[PDB]
Amino acid sequence: MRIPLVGKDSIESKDIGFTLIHEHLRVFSEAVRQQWPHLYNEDEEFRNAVNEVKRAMQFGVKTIVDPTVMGCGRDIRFMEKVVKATGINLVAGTGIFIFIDLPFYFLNRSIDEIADLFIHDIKEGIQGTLNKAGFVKIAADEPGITKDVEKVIRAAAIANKETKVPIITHSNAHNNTGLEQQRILTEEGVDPGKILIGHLGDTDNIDYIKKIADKGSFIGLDRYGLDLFLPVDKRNETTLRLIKDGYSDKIMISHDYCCTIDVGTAKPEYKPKLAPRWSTTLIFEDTIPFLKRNGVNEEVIATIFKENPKKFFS
Amino acid sequence: MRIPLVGKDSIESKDIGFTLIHEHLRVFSEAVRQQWPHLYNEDEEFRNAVNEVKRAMQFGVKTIVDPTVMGCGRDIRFMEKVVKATGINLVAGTGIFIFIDLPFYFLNRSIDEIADLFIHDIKEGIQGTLNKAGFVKIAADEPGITKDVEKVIRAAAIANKETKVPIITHSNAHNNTGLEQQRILTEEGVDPGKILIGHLGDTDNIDYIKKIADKGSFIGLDRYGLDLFLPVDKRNETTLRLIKDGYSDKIMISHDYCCTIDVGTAKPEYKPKLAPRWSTTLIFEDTIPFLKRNGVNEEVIATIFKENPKKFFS
Ligand SMILES: [Co+2]
Ligand SMILES: [Co+2]
Ligand SMILES: [Fe+3]
Ligand SMILES: [Fe+3]
Repeated sequence: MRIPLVGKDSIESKDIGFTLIHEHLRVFSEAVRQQWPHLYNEDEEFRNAVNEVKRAMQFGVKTIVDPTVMGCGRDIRFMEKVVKATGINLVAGTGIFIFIDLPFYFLNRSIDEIADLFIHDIKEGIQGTLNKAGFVKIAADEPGITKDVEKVIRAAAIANKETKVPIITHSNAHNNTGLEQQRILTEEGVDPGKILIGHLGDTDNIDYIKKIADKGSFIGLDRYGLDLFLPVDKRNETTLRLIKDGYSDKIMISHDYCCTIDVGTAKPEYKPKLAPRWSTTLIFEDTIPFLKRNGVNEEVIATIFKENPKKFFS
Repeated sequence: MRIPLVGKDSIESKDIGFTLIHEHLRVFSEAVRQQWPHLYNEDEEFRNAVNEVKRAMQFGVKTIVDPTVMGCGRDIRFMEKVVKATGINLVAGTGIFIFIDLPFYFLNRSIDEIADLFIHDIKEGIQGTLNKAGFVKIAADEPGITKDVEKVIRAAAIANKETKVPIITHSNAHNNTGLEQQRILTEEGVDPGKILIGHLGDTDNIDYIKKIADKGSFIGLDRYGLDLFLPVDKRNETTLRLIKDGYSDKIMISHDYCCTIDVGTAKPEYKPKLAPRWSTTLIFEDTIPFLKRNGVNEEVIATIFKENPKKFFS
C-alpha cells in the first residue's frame, strides 16, 4: 500500500487501473478568491466537477491524478467531497506553481525550508487533514528557469530523495524548460523514471520530445483538446509517430481539463475557437479510435493508460 | 460621515483626531496561509495586534489607517475583532499589492473589471460584510512600472472617479516610481491632493521629495523605525528640513509597523540590527520630541497628525 488516495485507504500500485494522469477538478487564484468571494460559486463548481468525473467513469476511468497545488487553489476538503459523491480514485499532490517569483513569505528562506513544506504534506497531511500527497508538482513557462523557479525544482528533488514520491512538471514545449527541469532534477540524483515532463504534446517537434524521452523520463502528451496550444489532429499524428517509433514505454496521455477555472482566458465566450471539444473524455471520442484504425493494437493502449502510471508510482 | 470604519459607524472627517496614517495589524501571503496553515498561529497574532494598538491609544492615537490589501492578507473579520477588543477607529481599504504581474485570474481581463472589484469593496462591502473601504492602495517597487502595475494604477483612478475615496501608494524611494504613480494618476484626472505617495521617507534626497509635493500630493514619511531603509537620525533631519521650508502642509508621518508579518526577512532574529526600536509608538519617544526641541511648535505637530489626515479624507 504505497499510493495515498483522497478519502480512501492507500493502495498498491498494481491496483491503479486505467488512469488519467493530469486533470483538474477546480482551479483558482488563492488571493483573489479570499479577497473577493462574490466572484465564485461553490455549488456550481461542485456539480460541474461531479458531472465530469462520473462521465469519465462511464468510459472506464478508475484513477485521476490531480496536480493542483499552491498557486492554483488546491482545496483538500473540496476534493474529498467529490470523491464521496463519485468513488473515483483521486491522487492529490504538493508543490508550488510559479512562473517568476515566489510569494513574499519566501524572501530570505532556504531551499530546505521549502522542501520541508512538501515533506509535511507527504508525511503528515494536507491543510490540517490526514490525506497525504502522492507526488510533487513544479512549473516553469515562458520566463524560463528563473532563480526562484530553480529553488522550487531543487526543493522537489529534496522531497523525492526523502519520500520517493515521483515528480510531475509544467513546462513550455517551445523554450527548453522541459529539458532543463529534467537536467536539474537528475543532476541532483532523482531517478529519471520518476519524472513526468509535462505539456510536451503542445509541439510537433518530434526531435525535442524524443530527446527528453531518451534521457529516461515520461513525456506528457497531456493537453488533448486545448487547441490554442495545438489542434487535436496535429497531436494525434505526433502520438501516432511516437508509437510507431517505439516510444510507448514513455508516453502518457491526458487532457489538462479544468471542471472550473477562474482565469479570464478560459471564459465561455472564447470556448468555440480555443477549446471546443475539450473535456475529460475527448480521448475516448477521438484519439484512441484514431489510433486503432491506424494499426495500434489494444496492448499499446493498456501500456500507456495502465502499465505506465503503474511504473511511475512504483 | 464620509469615512467608513471597521466595526463602527462612519464618522465625519473632522472627527478623525490624532491619526497614524500607515500601520498594519497583520501581513501574510494568501496562498501560503491557505496551503500550509501549520505555519501560522491565529491566537498569537490576535494578541500581538491588541497589545500594540492599546499601546498607541495610550499615547493618544485615535485613528489607524491600515493599508493591507490583496497580496498582503487583508482579513476584515480579524480587523473587526481587534476593533471590538480595543475601541480604535480603524480605516480599511481596497486595492492590489503587486510588484510585477497579476495573479493568473486576471489574464485577458480589462482595467474596468479591476476597478469593478475596488468599487464593490467601497460601495457594497468587503469579503461579504458591510464594512466598506475608505481608500484604494496600489504598489510599485524595484521592478518599476511594469505592464500589470500600470493596469492597477489606472484601475485605482477609475475607482476614484466613481466614489471619490483617496489613494495610498507604496513606492521605492530611489526608483522614481513614486513620481510615475503621481504622473499617471493625475493624467487620468485624479485630484493630486487625494494622493499619498508612500515610503518617500526612505531617502534623504529632498529635491525628489519636494518634486512630488510641489505638484500637489502628500508625501509619506512613513517608515520610522525600519532602519535598513534609513536610520531614525537621518529621517529626523529630512523631516525637519522639509518643515523648515514650508512643506508641513504636505507631510504625513507613520511607522509601517507590522504587528505580525510572515516574510522571512522579518523573522525576529533579524530585528536587533534591521529594526530595533520599530513599533507604533516610536515617534512619541524620539521623532516628536526631536521636532519640538528644534523649533517646531505644537500647531505644526497638529497639522501633520490631525489636519493632514482630515484634508486627505475630505
Ligand atoms: Co500545467
Ligand atoms: Co509599503
Ligand atoms: Fe495542469
Ligand atoms: Fe505598508
